[PDB]
Amino acid sequence: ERENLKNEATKVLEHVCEDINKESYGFVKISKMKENEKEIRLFNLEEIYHSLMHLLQSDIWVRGRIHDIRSKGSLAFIILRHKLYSMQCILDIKHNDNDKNMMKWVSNLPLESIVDIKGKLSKPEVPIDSTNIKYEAHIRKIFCISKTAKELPFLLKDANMKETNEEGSIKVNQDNRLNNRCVDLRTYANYSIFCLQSQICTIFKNFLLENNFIEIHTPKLLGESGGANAFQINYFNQKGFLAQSPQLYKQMCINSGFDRVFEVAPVFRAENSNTYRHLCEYVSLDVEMTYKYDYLENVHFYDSMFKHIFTELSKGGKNEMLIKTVKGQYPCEDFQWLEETPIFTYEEAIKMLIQHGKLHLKEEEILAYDMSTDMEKELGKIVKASHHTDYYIIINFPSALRPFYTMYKEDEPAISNSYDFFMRGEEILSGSQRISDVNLLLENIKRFNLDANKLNFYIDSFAYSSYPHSGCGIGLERVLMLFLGLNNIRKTSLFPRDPKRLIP
Amino acid sequence: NEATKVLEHVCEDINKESYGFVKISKMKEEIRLFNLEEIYHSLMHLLQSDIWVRGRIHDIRSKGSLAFIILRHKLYSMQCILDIDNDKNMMKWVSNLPLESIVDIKGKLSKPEVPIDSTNIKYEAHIRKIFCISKTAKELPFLLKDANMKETNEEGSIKVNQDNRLNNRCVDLRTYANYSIFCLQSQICTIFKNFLLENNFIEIHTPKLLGESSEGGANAFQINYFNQKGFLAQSPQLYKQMCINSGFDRVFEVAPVFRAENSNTYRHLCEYVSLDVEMTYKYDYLENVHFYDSMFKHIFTELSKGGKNEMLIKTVKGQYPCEDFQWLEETPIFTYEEAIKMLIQHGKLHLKEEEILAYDMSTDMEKELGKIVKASHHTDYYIIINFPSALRPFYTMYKEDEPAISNSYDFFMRGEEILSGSQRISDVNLLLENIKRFNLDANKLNFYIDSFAYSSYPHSGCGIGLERVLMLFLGLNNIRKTSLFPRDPKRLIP
Ligand SMILES: Nc1nc(Cl)nc2c1ncn2[C@@H]1O[C@H](COS(=O)(=O)N[C@H](O)[C@@H](N)CC(=O)O)[C@@H](O)[C@H]1O
Ligand SMILES: Nc1nc(Cl)nc2c1ncn2[C@@H]1O[C@H](COS(=O)(=O)N[C@H](O)[C@@H](N)CC(=O)O)[C@@H](O)[C@H]1O
Repeated sequence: ERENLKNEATKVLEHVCEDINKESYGFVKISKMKENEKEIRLFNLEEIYHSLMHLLQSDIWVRGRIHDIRSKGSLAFIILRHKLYSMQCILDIKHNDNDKNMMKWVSNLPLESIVDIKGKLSKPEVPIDSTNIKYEAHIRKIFCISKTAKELPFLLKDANMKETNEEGSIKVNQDNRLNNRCVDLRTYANYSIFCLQSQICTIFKNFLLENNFIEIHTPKLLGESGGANAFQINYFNQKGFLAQSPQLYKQMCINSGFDRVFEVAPVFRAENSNTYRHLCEYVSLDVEMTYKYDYLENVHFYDSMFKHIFTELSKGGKNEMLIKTVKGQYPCEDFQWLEETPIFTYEEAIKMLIQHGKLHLKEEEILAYDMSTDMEKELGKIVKASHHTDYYIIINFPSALRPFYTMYKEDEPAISNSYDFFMRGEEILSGSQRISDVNLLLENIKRFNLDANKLNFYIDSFAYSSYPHSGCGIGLERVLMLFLGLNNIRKTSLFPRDPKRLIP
Repeated sequence: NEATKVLEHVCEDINKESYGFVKISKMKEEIRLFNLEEIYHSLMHLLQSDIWVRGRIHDIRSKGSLAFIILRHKLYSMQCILDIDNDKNMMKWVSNLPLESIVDIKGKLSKPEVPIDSTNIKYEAHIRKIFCISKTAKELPFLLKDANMKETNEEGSIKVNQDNRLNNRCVDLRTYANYSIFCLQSQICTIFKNFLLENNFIEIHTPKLLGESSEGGANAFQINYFNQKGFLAQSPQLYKQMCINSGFDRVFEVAPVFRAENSNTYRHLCEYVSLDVEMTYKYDYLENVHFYDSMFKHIFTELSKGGKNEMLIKTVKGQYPCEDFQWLEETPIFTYEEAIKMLIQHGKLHLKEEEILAYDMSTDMEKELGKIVKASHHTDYYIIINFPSALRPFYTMYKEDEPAISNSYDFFMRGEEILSGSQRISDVNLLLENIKRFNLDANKLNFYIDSFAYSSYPHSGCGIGLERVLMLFLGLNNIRKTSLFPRDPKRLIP
């Protein structure tokens, strides 16, 4: 009937190993991975890469995901992957007792399955280009502790590929990647992107901690309020909102005597506007601090904070490899900055734009001009050409274009003591000297047609004195996207939220 | 009006007046300004001349032609003395400065004969000049002197209500203990992050706007997300597992979570900062448990060392006394069954053997176990493992040869839960089985389930209450003392 032959070969493909002491292959439960009633010294590819670029003397155990597997008759080639490390492993069954069933079982493993391999490492004449570990494991044993259960939504070979203008080049589009984000995050570049994101949080916090800041956590469930862009929730039959920013609370912390504070936390913004550059939820980096007599003391401090961030991102083996891996798939010129950061007034920036023919305004209607986002990018091109930098500062915005807490110039009330920082022509930071006089604050709140009653907890925090202070807010994802030159904010947010995407 | 003009005197030139309210712009000669933290750290050499120093007027007293000002900044105070010069108009202006005003004082530093017991800067300043850059506009809601005192529960004594403090949090936070508490909160965050980063973790940030609850829809806040039905995250549980499923191997998050518990208790809030860890293990999830244990031991060690942290803990204990937090060199680990049998042996519970795994230990019972283990093991810190499967969430992996027990754990400080975690189910078929066994909607969770379907590493994780860890470390009586602007069902403001 020739059916028994198929059922037997199926038992081979599904083989469960009951004793890794007496067998060389199979699916195995984690609790059975004991060799001689003892525990296995198990390596990952990261350790292997550091030591090699003792475990060359004899057989070792190594764990990883099956990135790729190529069957070639009596040979089979496995690429193992861990993070951004990979290594070719070789099963040569003319070297394993002509166990053809073991080869049948190995060839049948689906991509991404997790295996523990026992084998010998050695260096080959011509190492594989794709693998950054230049040794190979010769497989003595291979057991699968987790088998892929389902066809992948797309192949990693395709998702890892640079921009495709070539014949037969398959792209994986944004919607597909984000709907299958846990597969998309396995590309080398995406892995590197979020290691770099972590790296920015780390450098940010450590710089501020070294300058005597304390970290704060302030609430995101608010009771009142730019109400236009605020998500609403029912807070126990009370009318509540999600924080668009920790603004009010970080200031209240300075009014309490904390002197220097920072927060790393989500904020929530209901901008019904699908763009490549904003999200409805993002991680905000917030700083608030006192100054002595000049708010430029703090500006120059914020500036050296970003020069330190850029310097650390661009220094050392680890950060060098992460950036290179991103650039392999998403090429872009290295981010440039100067020893002295260029600073331009809003008024100077306009005149540069009028002078380069990018902007036309009647000599009356200059103060009221609200520079567009496209125009800010035109300004960046100009400053890149004339100052050879991707990073500069704009100060002294018109008070009418800034929020109500922004201190204006005493002797020129239409100008404010405010500032934006730019990376590749796009805003990464916004801040200002604060109004720290209760009566001025009350006046400016009235002058903005705002309800002082819904702000009195905040207003009242200024009524028992208030140090001179300033602050800024920073988009983490935006800093990472613009440092690397990526085309979309969704590339630097783990599970992006926009007005059409609530899932994953 | 003549005496009023002198009390409201605005100084238009600092070089030649010596007193008055002055704007920040009219303050150049620019001075070299000091704060009391720089003073304190350099003394406990600027003592050779007149220095400028800014601070708040913590206390002021007019001993005839003498004026005593206690200047305050953060945790540091120093006594400053005015004794006219014979410029009586200046003594009038100073004596009327309301408390909490911010002044720039210029003068000389001298060792005092009798060091003031109150000021931890055991020097004094002699005032050559004093200006007020910020004048208290309003009468405080209570006095800092009363806010700083230990609460004597007797008739007619001072007591600043919790409600009064929280309604006026920006004054409340100026007490020496409250400032110290939140410095210690930053310290925990720092020790936690740095320990993980040194162990090769990466920081992740995952969304708090969801289409489905992460810890059960009964206690989740509802949100209108552009005409979708949404919820606030109760924990990053689903996303931190997805990141392990994506290969990140070791992740942590420090981020708010939101829980709509309609109970007003002393130990829980509706918003708190969750410290979350998720990581792979090789063969045995106890590898990660021991690692979590060693993280907390490191935190306790670093919090308890000499220097700044001892000063901070000491400042807190001055107003809120409590014995130092203790832990052993080797942490005690009890199974859930053993913990229950300790409670039975001490007459706190009457349970037959076959009823033990069905008992769900209450908060009071856990405090009772805390007292038992404190008397017998001499520690404030222990671990319980092997909780009943039916009492833990659906992502908890059960013991294969003993399914009614799970591979789960809580950590405790002073008998109260600070951490909860478990080995995760890392098999997509077993996960679907457990989702159904817990009568849950696999369709709502599909994005999460699916992340296990292209292989899943053995992993575990845990979630930690930042505010509760600080509260229990210091022995404080209410979670609202370790959250800056606490949220409970009755308080949305500040
Ligand atoms: N929808 C968004 N999506 C993404 Cl991804 N990033 C966004 C979005 N919106 C903003 N950012 C980023 O956050 C930055 C700060 O925000 S802000 O509005 O300009 N001013 C602050 O709130 C203000 N309180 C700061 C202060 O004065 O201390 C900004 O520079 C961008 O980089
Ligand atoms: N209302 C509250 N207020 C305040 Cl202030 N703190 C609270 C509140 N609720 C809880 N905590 C604290 O957070 C801890 C973890 O929370 S959890 O529910 O037990 N388990 C996790 O969610 C689970 N996904 C973790 C995992 O398996 O990795 C807990 O130990 C407490 O310390």
